[PDB]
Amino acid sequence: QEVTMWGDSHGVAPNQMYRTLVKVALSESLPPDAKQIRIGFSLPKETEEKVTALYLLVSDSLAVRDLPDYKGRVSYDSFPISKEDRTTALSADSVAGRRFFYLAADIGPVASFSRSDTLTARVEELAVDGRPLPLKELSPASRRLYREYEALFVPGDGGSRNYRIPAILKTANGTLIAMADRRKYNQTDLPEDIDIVMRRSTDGGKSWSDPRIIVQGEGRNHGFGDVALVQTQAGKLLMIFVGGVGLWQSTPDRPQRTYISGSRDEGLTWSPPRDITHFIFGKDCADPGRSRWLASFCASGQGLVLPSGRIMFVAAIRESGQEYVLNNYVLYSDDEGDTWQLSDCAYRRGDEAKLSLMPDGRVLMSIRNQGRQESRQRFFALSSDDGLTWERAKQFEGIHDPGCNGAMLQVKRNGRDQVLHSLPLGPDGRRDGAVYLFDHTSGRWSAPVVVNSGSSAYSDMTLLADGTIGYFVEEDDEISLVFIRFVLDDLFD
Repeated sequence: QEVTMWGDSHGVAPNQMYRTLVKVALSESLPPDAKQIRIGFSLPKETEEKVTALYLLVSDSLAVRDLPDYKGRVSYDSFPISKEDRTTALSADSVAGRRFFYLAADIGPVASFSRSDTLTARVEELAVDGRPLPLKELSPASRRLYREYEALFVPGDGGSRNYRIPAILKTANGTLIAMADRRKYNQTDLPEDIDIVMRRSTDGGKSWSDPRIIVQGEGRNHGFGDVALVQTQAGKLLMIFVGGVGLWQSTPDRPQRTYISGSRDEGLTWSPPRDITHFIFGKDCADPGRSRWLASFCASGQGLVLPSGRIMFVAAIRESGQEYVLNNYVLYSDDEGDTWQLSDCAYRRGDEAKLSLMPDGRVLMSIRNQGRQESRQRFFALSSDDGLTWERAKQFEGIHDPGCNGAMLQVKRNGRDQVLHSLPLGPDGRRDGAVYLFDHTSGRWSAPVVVNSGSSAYSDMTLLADGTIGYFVEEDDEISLVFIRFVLDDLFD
């Protein structure tokens, strides 16, 4: 008969409906004897000022996310509470046997987004027909305010059971593109059957078009996934991705293929996917050496296009079936994607890697730590010849990498050139999605700022025209892909 309670700590943004603060589970349905349940709660003034309504939601389901993220797949009723009240009651007939209660809020048009702008509440008492029940609180409510916050892809959306692997892109004309693996039958990578799905925003991420499958998986071993995005200097949009068998099943004979595809309408429509595997490795490769390499995949998220017009993604390549090790090579095209060449090797025993342009013209590479190497730090390398050759750059090291994809952006912050980097924080696990600033001139990383507490995995980031950040992250155990827009000045000091 004890009651179990969870405070929510997902992000929120202005003008959002039915945001869970606290959720409550009865161990069983109320007794058929019962007439009434009354819930008492607390909520600070600073939260009350930022909401416009409270509600009890009652559901037959206990969900992880805000109930509207499930788009009708979770049924609930709503019982409004005046914002100033601190108690509420429902009849047993209203509850209709259901066990799960959500104290929720509508968020107002708020205009302050510091780190002290967090919403909270606490369920203090739950009483049936006058009699208090024992309560167990497992977690506190702490929801940070951002300018935008929206789960773009949620398990169950469009019939797909799972979503993974975020990529985001802002075009020169301000269009945002968000893509993902539609992992329709289970959570597992290639060789599973996987589609690539996208959404599009033309209002800076306030609203998003409906999900649209743009690369159809035609069954097991004919899935596509692991999308990375650029816009070329001549304005074309380019996606690169992989298809077919799993990475460690790939051979120079039956390869996991890399494909590209372009769009000239800000990502509405996409050229049919052109297989460029022959340029990289396998039985169709020119080079005889690479012709017996096994596997290649570019890191999901974004590539990098240089002032010169050079288009780059870092591939992680399996050179030998002897071992299960990847080496990084920059994959590049100086002729708008017509042809592709590989750089020199940039990293041995590497993984998913990202590029950014240093203010002085150097190319910085950020390499995922696979196999908990060294001090379990993120690896970095520098190129002084536009990504052809590389040297390790231990001067950039100083942030933990639990073994996860992440992203970086070159920003200027108070007249100083800095690198923003996203990775999960919490030691030795995919939790607490964090960003850090690296000051080039001082050579120091900031303390981490946790953007999204809790389970957190892959992240991509784009710099929006106003110098604010579009952060696209994997939240929760069962992953949702969540777009967050924040302002560096709100997060850092």
